[PDB]
Amino acid sequence: MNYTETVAYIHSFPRLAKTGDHRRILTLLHALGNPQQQGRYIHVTGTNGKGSAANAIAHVLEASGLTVGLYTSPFIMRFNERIMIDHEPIPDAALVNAVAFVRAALERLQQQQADFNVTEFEFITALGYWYFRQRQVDVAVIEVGIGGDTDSTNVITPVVSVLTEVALDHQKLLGHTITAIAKHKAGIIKRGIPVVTGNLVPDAAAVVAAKVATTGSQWLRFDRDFSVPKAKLHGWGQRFTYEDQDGRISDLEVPLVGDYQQRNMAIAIQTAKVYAKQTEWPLTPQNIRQGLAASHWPARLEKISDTPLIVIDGAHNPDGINGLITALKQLFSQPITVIAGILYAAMADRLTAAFSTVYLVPVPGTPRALRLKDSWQEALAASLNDVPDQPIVITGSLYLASAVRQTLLG
Repeated sequence: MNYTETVAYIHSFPRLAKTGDHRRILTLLHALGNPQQQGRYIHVTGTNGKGSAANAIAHVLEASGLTVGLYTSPFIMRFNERIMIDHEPIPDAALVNAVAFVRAALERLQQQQADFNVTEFEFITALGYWYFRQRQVDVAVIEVGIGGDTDSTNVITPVVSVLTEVALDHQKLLGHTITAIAKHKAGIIKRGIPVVTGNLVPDAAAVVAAKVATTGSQWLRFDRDFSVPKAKLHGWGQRFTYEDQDGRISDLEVPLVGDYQQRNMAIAIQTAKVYAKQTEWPLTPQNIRQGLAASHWPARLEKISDTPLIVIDGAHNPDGINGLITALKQLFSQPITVIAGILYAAMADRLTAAFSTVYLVPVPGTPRALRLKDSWQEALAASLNDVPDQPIVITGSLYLASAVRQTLLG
């Protein structure tokens, strides 16, 4: 197979579910020489912030001299972006070989257990683990798919476990209450392994407290064991100070906007410091400083153009966009054009009652359900036609942001 067939092949996998066990992937991993049992890992989960934290954790560790594997989702530009080593997406040719290797293994198994099969995420998660072992990375930062406990990736013993925050966003798969949802995410906490969390709301904090008392794990929470005393905007990013038991690392700079990102970075820093100590590996404030100065989070309030000035964002929910109206408020004093692809009229009121011109377009790769334009392109062309010097901000969905980026940069 060529790249195309290979990727098409991965997405062909059947829709299976309900499996409190990991027997399926474990069966597969076994045939792959159990790579998940070798090497080092950092397990990251959270409702909002997991992707950001993990990306910041990797950069810091890379800047210190380690070869770091990264498994995240979703992909912005290409699929290869799901598996990166030192922030380099897996080469197409390398993906063709891995897929083929995991396929022969799969096929051998179906010759013994005729009806044996796996899901898409399980196949991808298995390939990533194998790949990371093949390339022999020092550590792999693993991002949980959803929840934790029964997640396809939760089949490792990490060096550290990260839990950014618990929210009712995935309330349809995890549970109906904070408590229920927290029980899942706590599932990635292992005996004796330290856990780093943000400042969880009371219901979730009780779940972790009780969980750790059981695994005897050291628990470092944001605003208790470490924090961000000072923080503010500095150009298209923020300048802030990190503080924990060891002290202060003042005036750090990240090219990230959004005051909530402060907690994600603090979590990344603290987490990285826990990994260094646990593996007696040296990590300096210089390593951290340079690692963050490079923590670019593509498609997340990213200025992809200067002239004309264009910005792409993945904001989604009401609260998800509520940190935006306030984020755009701080960065801009002049009139701007917002192009939103929301899915509903509930958010539309927050954007319309916030900026002068605001266009509502459809989100690509989504059916049309029952200020308007037929596509972001039409909305983009009209704006640049009427008021050329007016900055344009595109937001509403991670897929829309992803589509514009692939077009304007790709």
